[PDB]
Amino acid sequence: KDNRIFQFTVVSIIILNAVLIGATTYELDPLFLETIHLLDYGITIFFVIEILIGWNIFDTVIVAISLIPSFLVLRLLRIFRVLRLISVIPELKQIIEAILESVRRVFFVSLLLFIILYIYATMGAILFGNDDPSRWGDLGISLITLFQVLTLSSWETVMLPMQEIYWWSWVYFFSFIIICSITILNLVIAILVDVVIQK
Amino acid sequence: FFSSLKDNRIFQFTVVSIIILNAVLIGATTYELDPLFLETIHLLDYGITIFFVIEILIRFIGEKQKASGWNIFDTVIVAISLIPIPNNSSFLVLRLLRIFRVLRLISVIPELKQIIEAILESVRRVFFVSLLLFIILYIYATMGAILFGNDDPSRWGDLGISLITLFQVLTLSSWETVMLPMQEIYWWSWVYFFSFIIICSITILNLVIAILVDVVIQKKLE
Amino acid sequence: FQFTVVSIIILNAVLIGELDPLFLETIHLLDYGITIFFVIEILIRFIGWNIFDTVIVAISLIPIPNNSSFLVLRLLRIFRVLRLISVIPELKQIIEAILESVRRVFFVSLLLFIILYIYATMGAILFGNDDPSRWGDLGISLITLFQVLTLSSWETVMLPMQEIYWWSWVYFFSFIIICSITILNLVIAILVDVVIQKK
Amino acid sequence: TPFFSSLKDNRIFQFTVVSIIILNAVLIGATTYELDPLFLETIHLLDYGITIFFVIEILIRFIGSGWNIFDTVIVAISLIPVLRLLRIFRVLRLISVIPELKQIIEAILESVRRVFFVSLLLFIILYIYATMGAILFGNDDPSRWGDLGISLITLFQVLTLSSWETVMLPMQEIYWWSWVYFFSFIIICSITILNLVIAILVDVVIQKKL
Ligand SMILES: CCCCCCCCCO[C@@H]1O[C@H](CO)[C@@H](O)[C@H](O)[C@H]1O
Ligand SMILES: CCCCCCCCCO[C@@H]1O[C@H](CO)[C@@H](O)[C@H](O)[C@H]1O
Ligand SMILES: CCCCCCCCCO[C@@H]1O[C@H](CO)[C@@H](O)[C@H](O)[C@H]1O
Ligand SMILES: CCCCCCCCCO[C@@H]1O[C@H](CO)[C@@H](O)[C@H](O)[C@H]1O
Ligand SMILES: [Ca+2]
Ligand SMILES: [Ca+2]
Repeated sequence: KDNRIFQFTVVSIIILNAVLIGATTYELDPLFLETIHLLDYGITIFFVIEILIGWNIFDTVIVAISLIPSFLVLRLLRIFRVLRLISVIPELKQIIEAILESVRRVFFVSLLLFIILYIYATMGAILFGNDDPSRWGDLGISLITLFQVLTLSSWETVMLPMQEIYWWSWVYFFSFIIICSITILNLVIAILVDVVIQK
Repeated sequence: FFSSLKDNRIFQFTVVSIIILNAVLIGATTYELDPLFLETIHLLDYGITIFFVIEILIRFIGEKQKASGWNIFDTVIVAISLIPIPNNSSFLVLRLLRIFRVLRLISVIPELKQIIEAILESVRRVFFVSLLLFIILYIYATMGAILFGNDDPSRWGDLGISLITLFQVLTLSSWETVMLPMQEIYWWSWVYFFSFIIICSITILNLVIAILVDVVIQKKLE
Repeated sequence: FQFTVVSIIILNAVLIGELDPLFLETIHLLDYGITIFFVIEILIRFIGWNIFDTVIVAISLIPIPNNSSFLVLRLLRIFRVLRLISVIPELKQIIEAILESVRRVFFVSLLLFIILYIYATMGAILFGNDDPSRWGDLGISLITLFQVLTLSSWETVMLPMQEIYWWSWVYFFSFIIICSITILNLVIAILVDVVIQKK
Repeated sequence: TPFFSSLKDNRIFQFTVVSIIILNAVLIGATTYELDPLFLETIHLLDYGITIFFVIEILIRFIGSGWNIFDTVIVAISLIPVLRLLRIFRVLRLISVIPELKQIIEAILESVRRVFFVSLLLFIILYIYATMGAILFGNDDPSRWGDLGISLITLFQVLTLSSWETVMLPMQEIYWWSWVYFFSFIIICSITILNLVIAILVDVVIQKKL
């Protein structure tokens, strides 16, 4: 089953058949397409067998849906047909299991992030509530905003408008940024440690 | 009966969920939702904090000598999250209680306290590197408020906005809009901005490495 | 003691933006003398990287279009600047390190791809008709989600869909969260293969 | 004469001395019209008292290496009343106060060799690219691809992921394959950088633990 090459030109086929669809085809060497689809099929076959004889549940649910040759049912089929890539390249499996063990830790630290944001978004909706309501109006948007500021995406747009109405403006944001910036750091480290010990 | 349930992953997940939903659903932003469902979620949440008050009066009757920074944290977070009970409340002290109500999450999950102790530890390093960043910012924000001051006082008018500007640049946020105007005057503009970014980058980097090795010494390899 | 040479090559590579009366030209002809002792040094060795030092040093050996062509002028400048790797050896290291990372990176990229296909679909279906400029087809759904993936001013992508569709954030936020965790794993995967050599 | 060679080393006297440098560093001086005149005046006086104190310290420990040179040259400059760049030097006596900034600056200077090298590599990538796009998008959008200078500056902005769609998108609607140019560029840079971070890490643990 394995072999690196094969699997690479197989990633190649799966992908190219996942990305053809379909508006970008108003013209092109249709024997080329015949062959890409044929091959694509030959693959759903390849593992549809190896299966014969936890991740096998997934393997066969996938391969089964990828077996089938509507507007949404179509797009789903596109999605599972591309999922069979995982069955194929078996390092992707070990990797997915790695993520999954990252999930507990990430879920905790994430709860922390939620605490931090809720605080800053309450203090924020209360502070910036009526001066710029599009971001601090209610608590939900307050959080969506603080979440933009967390990821440092054009955050000066949120802050400066408040900085010319309230001198202490940066203290709010920088502290916020800095505090979030710190705990992510411990998330990372924690996973590292948990990834090493677990060995 | 009670000493047992605080250790269940499914209970902690549903409870955490209820706490969050209870702290986020509010208040005229739901001026239309299944009032039956919110009624249920609130009634529950309060039920939960009842369940904590119980658990802790227990751990208390327990210490054979009735006399853990937690104990204080915990019973204050809970006493405060208990009786007061706010909602869509106009100003202004309850608005803030909502915050301790959500702080209960730490009471509901051990690894939260452990993670927090871990962070408080990372604070020494983060603070000294924060001094070094201050120095760098001050050097660049001064060269800057001197060089760029009469050209764009929007961002280099005084020392203060020069620093805010460079903090905006440190995080790489739309920094092309801070520099790119200086480039169409002073051709050296690039040297200034790039050097400051590279330097801040190197220092933040060495910080991360610092902390990483501190934790790493504090466990494995050996 | 190398530095100087880096200086001549680098300099004579970024020099067109009205100075150095004719010292510009000393740097010219002199930056040309550099290649020749590699055209020679390379001969001096006999009885892998040489397929690179040879092709580069050699394409650096070719002269240059007068008041003419300009076609292959620029390609030539690229090779002339590529000699830097031939002379600096620590760069040959760096690059062997990079190419050692290329495999684990290839796999985790396949994975980020699957996430981007699922979200570019989920998302083209949801937002396809409210912002075809970002969501019209797969193509820009993938460019767009990739801009989000790099957190580059991504609140411009999401905030429109947040006026129309209350849940927008669940879509975008999970998209980011998922991506983050997976990228995270990779680093810690790589930053363990390398220490593996050490023990 | 132990008083000094034994006072630069008090946690609390330190944080005091930083608070004061910093203050008499952030205050100076877009605002002194109203604020307790006696108070800012005081702040300058004791700030100066501080540097006088450091001068006495050195002499005193002297009487009984890079950091004595940087410490001597800085406390030396700080003693003075092209030159607006005076006040800058003084802020640097913080590093003379706080052993920790000394240790951290030392470790950063260890970072430099590898960083210079990787920056070479990234210079080479940015060059190949800014050249390729200097040709490709020069006649379509030239306030950022019109010459090597702006192609390199512009590719640096892309490289820090800052507002990058604004560079790439307007080329995307002229050329279908741009995504390939920008996306591959970014992936490359990323890979090389990740190899920097790690290399520096390895470096550091190889400075002790095996
Ligand atoms: C990891 C931390 C994640 C925190 C992000 C939570 C954001 C919650 C935003 O709520 C939303 O607020 C909108 C503004 O009114 C409402 O329109 C919408 O109905 C509501 O769902
Ligand atoms: C890495 C740490 C860097 C922290 C940088 C802090 C800089 C704070 C800028 O000061 C502020 O400048 C404004 C400009 O007008 C004033 O309005 C305001 O009163 C003043 O507080
Ligand atoms: C980390 C993996 C992410 C990779 C992202 C894949 C990019 C797919 C974009 O497709 C492009 O869409 C354009 C929009 O129409 C077309 O013009 C163009 O022909 C087509 O090539
Ligand atoms: C990782 C290293 C990559 C950094 C690349 C540096 C780009 C050099 C740009 O030069 C600038 O070009 C402008 C355009 O003409 C001139 O106006 C200006 O005078 C000149 O300084
Ligand atoms: Ca960014
Ligand atoms: Ca040892």
